[PDB]
Amino acid sequence: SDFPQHSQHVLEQLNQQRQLGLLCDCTFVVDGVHFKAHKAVLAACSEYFKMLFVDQKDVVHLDISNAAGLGQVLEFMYTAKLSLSPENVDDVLAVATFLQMQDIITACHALKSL
Amino acid sequence: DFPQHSQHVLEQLNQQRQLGLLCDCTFVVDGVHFKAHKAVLAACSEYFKMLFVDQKDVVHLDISNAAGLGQVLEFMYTAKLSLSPENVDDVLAVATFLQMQDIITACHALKSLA
Amino acid sequence: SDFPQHSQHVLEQLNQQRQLGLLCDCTFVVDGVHFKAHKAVLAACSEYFKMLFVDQKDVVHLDISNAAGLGQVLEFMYTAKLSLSPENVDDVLAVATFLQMQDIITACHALKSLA
Amino acid sequence: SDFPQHSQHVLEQLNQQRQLGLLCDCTFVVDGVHFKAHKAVLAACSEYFKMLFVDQKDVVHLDISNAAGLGQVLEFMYTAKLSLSPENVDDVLAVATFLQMQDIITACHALKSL
Repeated sequence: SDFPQHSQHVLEQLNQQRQLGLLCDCTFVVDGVHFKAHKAVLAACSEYFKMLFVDQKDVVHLDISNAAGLGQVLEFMYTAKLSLSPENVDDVLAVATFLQMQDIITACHALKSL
Repeated sequence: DFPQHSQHVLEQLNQQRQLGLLCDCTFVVDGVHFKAHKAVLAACSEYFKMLFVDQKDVVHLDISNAAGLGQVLEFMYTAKLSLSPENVDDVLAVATFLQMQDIITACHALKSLA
Repeated sequence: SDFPQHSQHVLEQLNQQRQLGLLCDCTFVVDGVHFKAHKAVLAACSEYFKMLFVDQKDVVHLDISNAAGLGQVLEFMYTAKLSLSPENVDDVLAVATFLQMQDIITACHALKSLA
Repeated sequence: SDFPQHSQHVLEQLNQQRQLGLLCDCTFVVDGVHFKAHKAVLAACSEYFKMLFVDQKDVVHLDISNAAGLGQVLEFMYTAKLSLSPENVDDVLAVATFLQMQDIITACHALKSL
């Protein structure tokens, strides 16, 4: 495979690892929900997570997290897809905002404009 | 020698957690953050013995109160704990959630005095 | 969906990270030199690593044979880039032989069979 | 229980965790052997390990590790005891040196000579 195919393969393996809860290296506990993930992927997809995990910066802003929003943010990171609904959009928007994730922010505003 | 050696190791672990060095657990609660070592917590907490076993890092956002957590963590690392009617509710909430059985039964013992 | 573009970005960032030794949980030391990598990325491409790494956190691995072969194998795992030549094939084979990566092993033998 | 006692309990638990390996967070693979430990404990007992794990300093230096020696050094860290016999004293010396640990270095020479 060349870079496109080879990269898709790696990310799908990482997504499988996450879904299975195996070969993950970080767990977030929020609102009673445990989310397993890879710090490297989170830092690849969010400047907030990059500076948190690398530079130990702005840790307390994590209390903006909610399960609905973080759930969606993680799905997006690993699959490039969201399932937004009128019910979760504001929660997702709040999380995506502090995570500085523009494509999710845009998707949230896109749904709200309907 | 193990008495002396044990003390030295724990003193160092306490310095590490105050500096936030080599800690793999972050609690965010009441706009405040605490760092700890899961393996140290697992010495007294069944919660940290059983959960997050294969995960390097934990970001925990669900602890109820900062004062009880601070005291529980302080005990883990320095062996210091004072229980009075002032703080017993704070401590018990955390010891319960974290399944630190000895601290739970010490808190219940205190809440029964006329 | 833009999963193709999205995965390329992710892997670019992962390569950047490992080059800088950021967020890496595997360190190899071989031939007077060290390499950092993410266990989860190596596990995506190698059965040995997938089976070795489960349930482990940080790994310090001191048993890799040669630096040159490992460098190329790790570069491949991140970028898909692999140049096989009579010059480097034995180094790559050695590491592929250690990590029992059969496709690379076979590729190495085919290139060695060039008479 | 007092700090001396509590310290001993904590280290005992950390040593027990090492037996199963699950709650350890660093695995060394050297000469086909896997040794599991806690980075925090290693940093507590060795100046080299501290700098390695915090500051990524002299990563290449690990090249001088061997299975016999690393095993003994790790035993010391967790139990305060060494098991030096003629066959392994040399290996333990080379490992104990670069890790900057005086006790074991002298302990080897106390048996190397007499």
